[PDB]
Amino acid sequence: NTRDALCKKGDPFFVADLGDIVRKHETWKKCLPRVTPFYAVKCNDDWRVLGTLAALGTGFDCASNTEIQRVRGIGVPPEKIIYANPCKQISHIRYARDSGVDVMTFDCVDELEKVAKTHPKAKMVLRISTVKFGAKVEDCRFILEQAKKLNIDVTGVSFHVGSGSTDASTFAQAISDSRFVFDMGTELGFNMHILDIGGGFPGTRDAPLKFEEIAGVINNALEKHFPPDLKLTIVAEPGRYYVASAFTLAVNVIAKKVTQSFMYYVNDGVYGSFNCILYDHAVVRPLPQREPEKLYPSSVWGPTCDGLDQIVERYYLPEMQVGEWLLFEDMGAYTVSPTIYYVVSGLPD
Amino acid sequence: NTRDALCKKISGDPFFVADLGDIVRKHETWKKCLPRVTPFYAVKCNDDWRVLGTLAALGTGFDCASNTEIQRVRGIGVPPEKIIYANPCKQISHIRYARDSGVDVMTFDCVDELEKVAKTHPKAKMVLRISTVKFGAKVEDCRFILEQAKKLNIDVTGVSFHVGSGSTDASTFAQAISDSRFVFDMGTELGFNMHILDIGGGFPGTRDAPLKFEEIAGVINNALEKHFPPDLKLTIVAEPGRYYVASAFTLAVNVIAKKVTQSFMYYVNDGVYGSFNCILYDHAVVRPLPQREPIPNEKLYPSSVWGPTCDGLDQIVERYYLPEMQVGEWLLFEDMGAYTVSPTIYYVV
Ligand SMILES: CN[C@@H]1[C@@H](O)[C@@H](O[C@@H]2[C@@H](O)[C@H](O[C@H]3O[C@H]([C@H](C)O)[C@@H](O)[C@H](O)[C@H]3N)[C@@H](N)C[C@H]2N)OC[C@]1(C)O
Ligand SMILES: CN[C@@H]1[C@@H](O)[C@@H](O[C@@H]2[C@@H](O)[C@H](O[C@H]3O[C@H]([C@H](C)O)[C@@H](O)[C@H](O)[C@H]3N)[C@@H](N)C[C@H]2N)OC[C@]1(C)O
Ligand SMILES: Cc1ncc(COP(=O)(O)O)c(CN[C@H](CCCN)C(=O)O)c1O
Ligand SMILES: Cc1ncc(COP(=O)(O)O)c(CN[C@H](CCCN)C(=O)O)c1O
Repeated sequence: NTRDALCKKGDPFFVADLGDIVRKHETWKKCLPRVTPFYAVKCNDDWRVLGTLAALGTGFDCASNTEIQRVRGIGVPPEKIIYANPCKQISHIRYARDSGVDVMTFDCVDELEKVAKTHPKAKMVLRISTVKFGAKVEDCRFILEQAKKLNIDVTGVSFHVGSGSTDASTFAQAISDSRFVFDMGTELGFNMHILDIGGGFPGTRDAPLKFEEIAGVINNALEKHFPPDLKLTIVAEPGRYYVASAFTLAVNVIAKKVTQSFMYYVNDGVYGSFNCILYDHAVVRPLPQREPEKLYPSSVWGPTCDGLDQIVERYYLPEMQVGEWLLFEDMGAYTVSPTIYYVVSGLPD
Repeated sequence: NTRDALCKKISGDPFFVADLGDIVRKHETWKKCLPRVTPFYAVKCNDDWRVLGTLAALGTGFDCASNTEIQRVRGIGVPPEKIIYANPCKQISHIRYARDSGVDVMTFDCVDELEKVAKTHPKAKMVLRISTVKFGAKVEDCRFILEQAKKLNIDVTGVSFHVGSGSTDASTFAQAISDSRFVFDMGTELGFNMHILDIGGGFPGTRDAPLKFEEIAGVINNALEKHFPPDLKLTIVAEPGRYYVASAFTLAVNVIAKKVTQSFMYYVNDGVYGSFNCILYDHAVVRPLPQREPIPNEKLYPSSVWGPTCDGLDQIVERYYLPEMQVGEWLLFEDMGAYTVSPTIYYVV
């Protein structure tokens, strides 16, 4: 259990439950049997996390030359990597080539020009819109034609809705659109056999739109537009789905201020594990490592002199005391400063 | 010259060109506009080695806010006396490190901190920081705080405050200083040896600031005369951060990808998850600057710059008129030395 790694043992530290990942996978292979997962390394590049996912037979979605170097470092073969970054730096595209990574994405003619000059025989996937990335459908015909003139081996379509979804229809529409563009590619003599549904899948039960109400809507549309076919290969770039809940952060209360409301200061914040409050819209919940009081409105703060380095605003907590620990669960996604300790629960040695 | 030694090694990873001389000039201007105030450089702003060494040689003091910043400053030969542990709420093991390093001046703004101090660093010269939400004791609670410090046998040596850089009006400095006199007297009244006044930081580092440094030094010197007339027993200091380094750093990024629509979008190999974290953390508004001097009646078009990351939030510029650029061409960003720093850094002196 995690619930007692921590309870077994003042710098902040991470407790990572690898077993929670293995469970996330099983649930994936179940709710989306047709979709092969390519883990968005950017979400959490922890070594054990990558190795664990590797062993589970997963693929990796690298978006930079370093992520590729990292994945290739743990023995993962090039074939299992997708350089899913649309606009890539030439020296990088060059690194991918030299590393055996032949699948990359793109969303504009320009990228194709760079590819033609640097990685000609690269299997290219056309990412479509669902602001910064994704070619509009209307411009796809023109793009493909140009890829034709550039002798680019276009092997599929991809998209990404993101995690800010309230409604799963977005997945249905993006997939319908993918068929449309898929046909054009096939129409222009392009060998279209890959469908990338991206990421944005809930890593917690915390969020209203369940993973499973999503897999459902996806499988439906995936049946109405991409019926089974041995030539076809469907993948996704899940990031937070696999690691959000696997990480639990333990911070130590370093200073207090009373006034009846409290103000606690912990040794980690926005300039660290909590950069996710500013970068990823994260809303966290402080959780005492103490057994359950009169509760009072509180606020937690990072150890930094920056008045913006605030972790919690107004959360009811029991009166805490300097030196006592505070926990934050669901801190594995876009958070990794805290050493990392792993735990493998409910699993057959 | 920068404007040209950049226009030397561009003979495509991003790099910093730091003009140390711009720092030496910043100092002279300080010793001139604020002769009575000794500067303690807020290391947090930019901890570059040459920057610290340069400031050291210029006979400046250092405002460290953590155990590492102290270790760093102590590392370049700077003596403990020239350091002020200006972080109000400090982690005990840290307070312990300061002690062991000879750093005896620290700040505080609540009784609590005093308790920690009494148990860990008794003979520490403590500076009470006042309000100008996260830091700064209100004046109304200062009497009570001092009394408690008395009961704790704390050697309270002064007052401090911080208005920050979000100032439109310098009066704030005048009021904070008036308030500092008031609390200064109480300390003296309770038998406390009050002989230090810390005016904090928040002084312009760029010539783009509405509020001039010099209209500020003026208002400060005025109030400093009406409340803290010269006195050999008195010592006045400040914690300037951005003033000394903002304009000394010039960032060079390489355009790695492009897209058209008449408007343009550019992708560079650095952004919010790096040197540009200042757009999210420090309210920075940057200006892209071609490294290809201009030509004529050039046609300029609305553009946008973007970080190399898959994050749609990794946007550097929104809508800025620039000439049509081309992948492989450089883009410059000036005034990027404050709260921005591994793009390799290059130094011009
Ligand atoms: C909506 N957020 C959910 C929520 O259901 C949450 O449950 C926590 C639960 O974990 C806490 O219980 C905690 O107790 C101990 C800790 C040392 O005190 C640990 O074992 C562990 O953190 C947890 N079991 C409980 N005290 C409050 C609920 N909100 O569990 C995780 C979550 C998915 O983020
Ligand atoms: C917006 N920053 C202001 C600004 O006045 C700036 O001067 C720039 C000047 O640096 C630029 O001129 C630039 O010229 C070349 C580049 C090839 O064009 C660069 O190599 C060089 O660093 C720079 N001097 C000029 N194009 C506009 C002015 N506003 O100087 C710094 C500053 C005062 O903070
Ligand atoms: C090509 C691509 N593939 C997978 C994922 C993974 O998303 P998720 O982890 O939700 O499944 C992302 C998410 N990148 C940032 C995330 C913002 C981070 N601060 C976003 O703005 O969605 C992406 O751009
Ligand atoms: C006690 C203390 N003394 C000096 C400085 C230096 O400020 P400046 O460099 O402007 O002079 C700081 C910087 N704190 C954040 C900075 C926010 C960083 N994004 C702020 O709100 O200005 C501080 O907390």
